[PDB]
Amino acid sequence: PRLPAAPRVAEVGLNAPSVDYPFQWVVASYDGSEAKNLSDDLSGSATLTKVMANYRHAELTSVELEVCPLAAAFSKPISVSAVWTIASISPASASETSYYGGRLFTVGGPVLMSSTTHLPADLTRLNPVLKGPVKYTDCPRFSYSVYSNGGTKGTNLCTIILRGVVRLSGPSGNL
Amino acid sequence: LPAAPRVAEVGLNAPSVDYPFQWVVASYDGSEAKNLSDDLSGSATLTKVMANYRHAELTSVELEVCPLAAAFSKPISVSAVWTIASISPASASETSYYGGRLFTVGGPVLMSSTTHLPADLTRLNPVLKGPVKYTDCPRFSYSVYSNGGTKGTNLCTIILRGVVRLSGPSGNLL
Amino acid sequence: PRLPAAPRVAEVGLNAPSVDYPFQWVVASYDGSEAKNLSDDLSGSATLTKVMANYRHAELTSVELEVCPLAAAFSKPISVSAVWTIASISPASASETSYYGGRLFTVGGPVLMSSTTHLPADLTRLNPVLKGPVKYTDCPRFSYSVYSNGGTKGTNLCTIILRGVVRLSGPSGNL
Amino acid sequence: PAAPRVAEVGLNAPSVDYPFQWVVASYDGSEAKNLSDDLSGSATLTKVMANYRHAELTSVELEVCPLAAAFSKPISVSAVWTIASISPASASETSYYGGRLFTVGGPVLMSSTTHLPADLTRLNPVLKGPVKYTDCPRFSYSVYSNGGTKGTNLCTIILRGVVRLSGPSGNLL
Amino acid sequence: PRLPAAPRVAEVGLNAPSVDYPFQWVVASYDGSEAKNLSDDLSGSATLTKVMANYRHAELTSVELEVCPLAAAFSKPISVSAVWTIASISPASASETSYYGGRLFTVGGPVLMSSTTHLPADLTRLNPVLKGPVKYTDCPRFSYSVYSNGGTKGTNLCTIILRGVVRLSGPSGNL
Amino acid sequence: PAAPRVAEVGLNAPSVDYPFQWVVASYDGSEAKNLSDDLSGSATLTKVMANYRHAELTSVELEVCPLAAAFSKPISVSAVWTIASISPASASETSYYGGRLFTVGGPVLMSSTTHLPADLTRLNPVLKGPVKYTDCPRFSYSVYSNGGTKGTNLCTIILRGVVRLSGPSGNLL
Repeated sequence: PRLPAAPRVAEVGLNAPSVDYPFQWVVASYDGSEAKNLSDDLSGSATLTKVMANYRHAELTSVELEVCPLAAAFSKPISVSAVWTIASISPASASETSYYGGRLFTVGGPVLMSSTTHLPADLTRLNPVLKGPVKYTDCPRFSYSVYSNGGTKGTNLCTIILRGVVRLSGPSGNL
Repeated sequence: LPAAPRVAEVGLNAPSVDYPFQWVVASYDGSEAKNLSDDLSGSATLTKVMANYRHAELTSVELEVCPLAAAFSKPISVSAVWTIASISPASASETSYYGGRLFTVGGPVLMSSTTHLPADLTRLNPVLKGPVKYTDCPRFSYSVYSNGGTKGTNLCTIILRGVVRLSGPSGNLL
Repeated sequence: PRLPAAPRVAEVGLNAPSVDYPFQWVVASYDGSEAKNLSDDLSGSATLTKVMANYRHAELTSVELEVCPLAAAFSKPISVSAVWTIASISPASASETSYYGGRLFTVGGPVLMSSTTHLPADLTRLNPVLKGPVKYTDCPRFSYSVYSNGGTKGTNLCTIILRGVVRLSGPSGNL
Repeated sequence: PAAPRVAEVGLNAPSVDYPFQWVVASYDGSEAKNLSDDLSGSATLTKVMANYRHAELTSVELEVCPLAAAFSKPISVSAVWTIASISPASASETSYYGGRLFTVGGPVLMSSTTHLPADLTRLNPVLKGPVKYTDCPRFSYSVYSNGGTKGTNLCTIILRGVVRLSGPSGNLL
Repeated sequence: PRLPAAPRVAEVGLNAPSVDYPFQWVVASYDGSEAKNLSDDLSGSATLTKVMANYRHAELTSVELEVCPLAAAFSKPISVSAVWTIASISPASASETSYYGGRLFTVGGPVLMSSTTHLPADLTRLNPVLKGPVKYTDCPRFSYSVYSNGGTKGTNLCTIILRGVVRLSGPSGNL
Repeated sequence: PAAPRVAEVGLNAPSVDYPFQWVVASYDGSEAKNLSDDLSGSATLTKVMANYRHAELTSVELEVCPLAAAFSKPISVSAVWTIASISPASASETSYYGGRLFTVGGPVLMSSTTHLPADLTRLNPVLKGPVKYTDCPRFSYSVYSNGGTKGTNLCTIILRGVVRLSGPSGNLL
């Protein structure tokens, strides 16, 4: 799904020295005990905020949400509906298939490893910049919902992890 | 489908914006067989989207029968067809019309693009709203066969997504 | 009678495979018992509708109304006034000579066969298309009236029959 | 061009401009009265357009002419020109773009601002044709409840404009 | 399987206006209650006969027999043996694997959708013409047999449907 | 150019002009009522702009339409279009440039001078964008205390204009 292009701000510079910072952290681990929703804006992510707390500029080069199955999900698949939107749009709970590009993955079964449940962000349409001189309103936001399937409260059927690369530029001299 | 003659539209350079849309039609469990045939020109969600524009023509539409986790151990069968708005298929008889498909979603293969049915806008009519009321507008008709559902499992879900080009906004109520 | 030209819709295509379908059916048989009127739009004619019920496009190439006399009309001619109009205009009963091109035929007498009582349709001015993507409002409509001349209720002085050719294109896959 | 339109070949036909004007209705303040009409099938205009195959609006406007009886009692009517597809409800004509609320009468019977002209660049000028267009002009107006005397008729609504008629048909004389 | 070429009649014309008529109808629905055989010649198929009842010429351009599985066949596959022969050859019941090109499909199991159970007709070797000036004896004939696997008389394990395209030419003026 | 603006690359995107009109509020003379709203986050316009990423005003105006009940009792409202940064206080709308004092009703309900159009050459036309602009149009009007009957609603404030919407987003259908 390719969203139509929209006018965007122009940023001069982009020639300052900068380092690509690869980050990855498990978003959460989910079972089938209850349906659980989580929507997060990458501008205000706590771990990502503390990654770029000392730099003036920080823009994403790639980011993707990974729905990794576990062994306990071999005989009990679990369903997760996920979407990447702009920060302005805030999807509701369990209603991420109503937004264009929202996909409903089902992890488990005989195929315990597959790249069909990793949802990437189309940074050409979203806003790569997370921290800058001005606060942007169309930064990527990931919203997902996990449907209950009678889990036993501890098996942790699936794990949602988020990884990517953020380019950090222009450190500010504060301590 | 064989070609048919069609009317012509003059101004294709009018300011138009491509409007991607997606909305879940309904979630079905195999407790009872359920039919649904809808013309895209009169579907409630699409028409509340495009009631504010004078012209609205599709670029690509595709109905999707996405399996859920509960359908892993209990597949469900749906027969679907994309036809002309003049033709209204009956219940459970979507295989009697040319191009009708009989999808069966579920099982260990929980994800596959083989159950995605796209509309043939080359032969159908992309235009849903315009100066005239066409009769070749696409109609999607599907029937879900009962297989012993639990009335709460929601084995499958029906997702209709695509792109509609809207042009000439109207001074409507909102 | 040649009506002045009026602007008409433009239809692209017309290159799809199509078959000329020759049709002919007796419209009715009339005697002099009572004056009888009949006006019919060729778009909604039942026999013609079932001819083109499986095709997307159906346009006339020629059509004419034939007032054929019978033997019983040899010594008792009968009068029929007929007109071809657009579907918007609906002639009244026995008032088809007030519309431009309406003609009053008298069939019978020593000349029992003549082509002067066959009224053709000027499809250059009317709309040849009967079935298409859009419903047209100026398709041919034939309106005629039969005047009573003291018939004996069963002799069937004249027979009105309609024949023509309709080109059918773009079959639709329905059964 | 705001929106695409259906192609019409052979538009260079002999056509005549036909100015028309007719009073829509006279309204008093006894009760609120709504009226919405599509110019495609207006009863008192089709008689003008019955003799021709093509009718295309060049200009059209809705006029709210006050009467002298409205001097001591103003009357308010809300009107809008819209697409024939859109059918505004009663007293909701100010919620659509171009919808006005003409109040007439009052101390001075001179305000010539009661004209409500149709924006044919955002509408479909064609009223009659081979097909039945769905975006022809439609006028919708609602008259609010004044303290009317049930007989005064202290407001007048009229329609005037120009329609270009082409391709006459062999109709009744 | 490609049958060797055989001499065939020559037909002049083939330039008359003609429309491709796409047809599709479910042949039947079968379960495992009992073994059921069906052999049908496409020249005399009732639905196909009424499709081309008003045309002088009608020749196939493509046709295939589809063995579509159902949900109830997920845990209970069903076996169908099918063959396309000439109208002269009439296969017996449950003996379609003895004829060259006869294939034994098994529909069901974890793979509920596959194009390996759709058997097409080699119209280069068979006779595309179904209706013409003369009656041909080598028109396509489809013969299939469904083996019983202890079905419960109502589950309808599989559905056999037949779809194709027939070109219709030279309508005859009859009503 | 009155003042510098933020650069916006890729402005040649497919855009559609979206005329909008909605009645702001109906006011009686019972008590003085102030209302100042920024078009960047107006509740009844964001629903139009929620489905698109960029929204740029082409024209906008504030209209004070009198009602018939104002014939015998005029009502005065002071309004101004200003920078969203500036937030004029109550009854101080005539102290800013372009602030008008529309009095409506009176002997004649015909004065069409109640239009207050925004000067977009001195403002920021953009209502929605990647950033949150601080100089978008903001309309501020205060209605003074008449001798109202607390139910008459003898004045109406409406907003109409055109917004160019570009870059639709995959929002709800």
